[PDB]
Amino acid sequence: QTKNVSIDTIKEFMYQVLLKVGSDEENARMVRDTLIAADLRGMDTHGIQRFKTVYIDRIKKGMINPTAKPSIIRETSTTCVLDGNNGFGHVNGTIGMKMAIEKAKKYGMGMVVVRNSTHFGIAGYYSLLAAQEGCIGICGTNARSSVAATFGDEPILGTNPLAIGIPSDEAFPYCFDGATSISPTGRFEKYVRMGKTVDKSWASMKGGKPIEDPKELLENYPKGKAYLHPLGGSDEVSGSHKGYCLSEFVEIMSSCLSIANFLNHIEEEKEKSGKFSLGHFFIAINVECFRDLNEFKKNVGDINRTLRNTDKLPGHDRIYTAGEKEYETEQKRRKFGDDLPLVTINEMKELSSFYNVPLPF
Amino acid sequence: QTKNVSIDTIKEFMYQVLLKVGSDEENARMVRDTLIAADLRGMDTHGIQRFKTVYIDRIKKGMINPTAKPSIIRETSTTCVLDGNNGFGHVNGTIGMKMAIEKAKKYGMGMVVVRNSTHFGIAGYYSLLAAQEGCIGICGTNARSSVAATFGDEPILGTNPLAIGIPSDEAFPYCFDGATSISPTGRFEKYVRMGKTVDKSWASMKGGKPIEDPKELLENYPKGKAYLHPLGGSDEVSGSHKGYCLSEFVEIMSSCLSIANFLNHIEEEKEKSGKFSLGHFFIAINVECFRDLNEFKKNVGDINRTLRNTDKLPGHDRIYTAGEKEYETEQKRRKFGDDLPLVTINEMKELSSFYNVPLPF
Ligand SMILES: NC(=O)c1ccc[n+]([C@@H]2O[C@H](COP(=O)([O-])OP(=O)(O)OC[C@H]3O[C@@H](n4cnc5c(N)ncnc54)[C@H](O)[C@@H]3O)[C@@H](O)[C@H]2O)c1
Ligand SMILES: NC(=O)c1ccc[n+]([C@@H]2O[C@H](COP(=O)([O-])OP(=O)(O)OC[C@H]3O[C@@H](n4cnc5c(N)ncnc54)[C@H](O)[C@@H]3O)[C@@H](O)[C@H]2O)c1
Repeated sequence: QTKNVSIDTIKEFMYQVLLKVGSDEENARMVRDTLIAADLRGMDTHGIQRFKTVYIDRIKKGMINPTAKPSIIRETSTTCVLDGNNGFGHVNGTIGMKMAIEKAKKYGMGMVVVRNSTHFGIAGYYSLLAAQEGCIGICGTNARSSVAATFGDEPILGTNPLAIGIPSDEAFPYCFDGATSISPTGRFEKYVRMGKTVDKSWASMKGGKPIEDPKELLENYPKGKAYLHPLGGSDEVSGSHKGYCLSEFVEIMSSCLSIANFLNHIEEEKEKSGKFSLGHFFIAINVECFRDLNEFKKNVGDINRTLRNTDKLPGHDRIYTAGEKEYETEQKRRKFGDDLPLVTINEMKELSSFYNVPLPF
Repeated sequence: QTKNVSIDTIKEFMYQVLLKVGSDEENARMVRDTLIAADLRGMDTHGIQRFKTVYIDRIKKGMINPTAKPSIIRETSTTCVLDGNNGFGHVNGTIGMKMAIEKAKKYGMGMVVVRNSTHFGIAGYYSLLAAQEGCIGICGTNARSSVAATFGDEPILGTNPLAIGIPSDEAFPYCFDGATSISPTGRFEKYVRMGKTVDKSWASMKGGKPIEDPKELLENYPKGKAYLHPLGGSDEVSGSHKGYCLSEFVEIMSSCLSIANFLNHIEEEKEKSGKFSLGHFFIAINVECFRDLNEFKKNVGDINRTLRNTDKLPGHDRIYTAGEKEYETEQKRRKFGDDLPLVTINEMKELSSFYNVPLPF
């Protein structure tokens, strides 16, 4: 069962509750923008449906500093290292990428890395910021161990998403946004909620036995007794080594340049300090340094249009490109609202009650 | 059957034959270095075993200009566009990346893109150049249509490799280097030669029927009647959409910034002009702008060491990291030589005969 709430309601509510729990006002705006962006785009695991447990409960457990802003550790013409000061990933991310964009506009390219940060929601959000300014945007984050290396029998790597935003001449930019593992953990939380079984390729119990029940992974992976597979699965034959290497790429970019916790150290240091401390990276490339922007947008569109025009495999109506599915969901939800599960509705009611933030139900 | 030839013999021979067919001397050096690099690293599809048909025969058919050098079209502080002037990809690539490195050293980051170029051998080579200079190196190329989009029944995308080179405190750098499709076409040429069947996930006949016989793909994909799958296979469930999006990423980076042929236009324009005209991109990120180099090398090593130390799945002795397999092959071949198929030996003899380039057999 599900209840329809408008985007505006969800937007405003998130921002009021973040103020009530003592966020800096601009911080509340940055965080709710990237949270609602997840709901607008159909990443239902990364906005309101996770507002209470992943953000509010964590501010309550002192795991996030809601008034914190990043600090410049080392800055050059085209680069920067930021200490996240245990703030919102969305705060560090928004500032970091805006900063990378600013540097790209002045010099051609920009890269900003972050240490000592927290969960930053959808990777795609920061890449979208870059595409709106006529830059190619590449970004990612590490996360707590959930994914096994190739030939591994133990969670060691985060789901380590990579997002790539590229200006387009269409109504939406190209935007790849996804984990370097086949599945993220949030899809498992989702599949438990609606009581579906998961695909066999996504995860395995210790010893390599495939998982069909989403609960098995979620409970055992923090125990080091279950794990997710990289893109490419578990055999080199299907391409396992590639997703695994790409996962590591993300990890190194996220931790090695900023000196952030990596791999098993994320969870281990949370057991000591109470806080998940993570890294992020943000790259911006100024298109107009290479070619006219509209001429470039046209070329990207031409690639997309060509791709969608190729022969479709029987059984399938259409071919998509990166970010197409998200645009159509965004158009749908913008006008008709978002169908939220009952648990989320009840979480919202509870927050409304606690912080005296009015709700229309 | 196979005949052992030393790396030095292969190295020198390649360079003499390239001089004999009228290459600029420095060009012969750049090309043979990146060709032998393929043989040193165990990419047996991209060095001497392909010397005759992919390079020499093509210079003979006017498809490569062997004295050509790239031309600067548009240059900024951190960026550049090059016209490859129909030269060797290895020439354009080496110059392009060296140029991106040079800019990274001065400003923090560098990006050079190339249009109107040719086959550039192993992507990993250019990334290795960056890692040797203490930069993160990211690079790629587009190629003729061989790969189907997700839900597609037709080859449209190249195998579009992506290589990432990262400085390490180990004896070899981290180096991911591979196609964005599960398999490249060269692995198919290889499997025909030694008469093995290919995995079921790699390719399909028109209509989606898996291919077991490597010959079926090789003959039908240029006809538009067979195709390779992206990393992730053909179903979204296994992650198809990801490899597919990554493939497109490579394509856009390779063609849209430099104005190179893209997708179906590569083959189509070769049918008109006689020449495969391609794009490439090369990114270099100066580590020391962020963190001490050795401290960074140490962190990368720590990631690798942690990864290799995790529990190994029963049936498997060890876990590898990007570029490990290549280093061990390189160490082996450096001292004991390279076991070349009889066809390659015979190709070499023929070139020796034609161009009066001495061989020890
Ligand atoms: N913050 C974190 O630590 C973290 C960790 C993991 C994932 N995430 C987020 O979770 C979200 C979902 O990630 P996911 O791994 O489940 O991705 P996914 O499998 O849902 O794939 C999403 C991407 O693939 C594209 N796509 C989907 N189908 C396609 C098709 N048929 N053709 C072409 N493109 C197609 C979409 O446009 C989008 O770019 C992402 O927004 C990601 O940033 C965050
Ligand atoms: N020039 C072109 O147009 C073109 C096109 C396609 C491919 N290529 C080249 O072909 C070569 C082979 O490509 P491929 O797609 O067959 O790659 P592949 O499947 O052989 O994988 C190679 C990469 O994966 C790593 N690897 C392998 N096993 C691993 C493991 N168990 N754990 C961790 N890492 C592991 C290697 O270190 C290497 O980085 C590459 O050098 C590529 O550049 C070139």
